[PDB]
Amino acid sequence: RGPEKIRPECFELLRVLGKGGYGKVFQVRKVTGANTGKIFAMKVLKKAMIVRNAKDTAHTKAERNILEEVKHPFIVDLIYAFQTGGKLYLILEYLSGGELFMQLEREGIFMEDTACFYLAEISMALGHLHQKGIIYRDLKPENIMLNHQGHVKLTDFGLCKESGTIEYMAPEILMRSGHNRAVDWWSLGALMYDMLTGAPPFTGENRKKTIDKILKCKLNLPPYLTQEARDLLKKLLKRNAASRLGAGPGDAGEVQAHPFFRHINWEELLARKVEPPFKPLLQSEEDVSQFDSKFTRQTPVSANQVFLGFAYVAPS
Ligand SMILES: CCc1cncnc1N1CCN(Cc2nc3cc(C(F)(F)F)ccc3[nH]2)CC1
Repeated sequence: RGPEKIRPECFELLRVLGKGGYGKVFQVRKVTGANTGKIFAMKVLKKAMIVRNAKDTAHTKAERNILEEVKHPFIVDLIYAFQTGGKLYLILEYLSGGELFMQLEREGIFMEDTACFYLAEISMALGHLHQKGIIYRDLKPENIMLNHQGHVKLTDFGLCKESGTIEYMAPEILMRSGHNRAVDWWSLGALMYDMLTGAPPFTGENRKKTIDKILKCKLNLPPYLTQEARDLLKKLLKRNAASRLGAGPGDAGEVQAHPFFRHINWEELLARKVEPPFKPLLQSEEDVSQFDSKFTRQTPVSANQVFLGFAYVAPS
């Protein structure tokens, strides 16, 4: 009758929220114990195929470490982690807010007032990650999600699906020519562009024809963008990594100091007091409204180290 064991049978599968090559994300209801009835996302990974690849294991382990060590309002919160013989289980907060760039489709385009807010929250998350010496690397629209209140939550610190996109990669990533944290500020620029124009800054016909447009780095500024937004984009989307904004020791502070964010109260923003442009309806805590419908039912289908000490219960 001591501390709760927290095995897979503590959760009821409600629905699929996404499938990948390495595993699945479910919406789950905890059915016994400390949060009996609360809704989580359950990420389930296949140990056997993770350990078949170094880079894959590296990402898994890193994530498991990041989500224990790094806790921030705009970063997904890990609640439990555990494992069985063949599977790894991560229990994160269920982010009923869905993807942010899913709104981009119904808006067509984000207004600068709106995009700013979300870029502002994202930047604060990126800034904290860098402070802990973590670079997020392959940042893309898919990764930005929203909580029940509609605030930004970064996610996907581990593996990829399929076993993705490349137009949000900085040039120095595609060249494989080494990269510092300045790589994440490019991604912010490319996300800003996507928000304010609908699609990525540079896009081609195929795998390598796309790369060429990114390497050449040609600014396609639409006239409706304000002076400041034009300036910030040409400062975030610089080819030369050293010349990029936020590349210097200023980092996030350097970015956040730009006139584009002149209206952001950072204290209130971080405290999540500023009302977000889009607050998603409720009608429940288990609402999957903006998680579209490729997903339904519920079914989960000796070198054990070192997922050794994988177990975790969040102190909160
Ligand atoms: C778990 C965080 C989350 C919380 N609440 C609601 N939605 C969420 N997500 C955020 C992540 N998102 C993308 C995604 N990453 C994946 C990784 C895998 C992998 F097993 F690694 F292969 C499988 C499916 C995946 N889908 C799915 C739904």
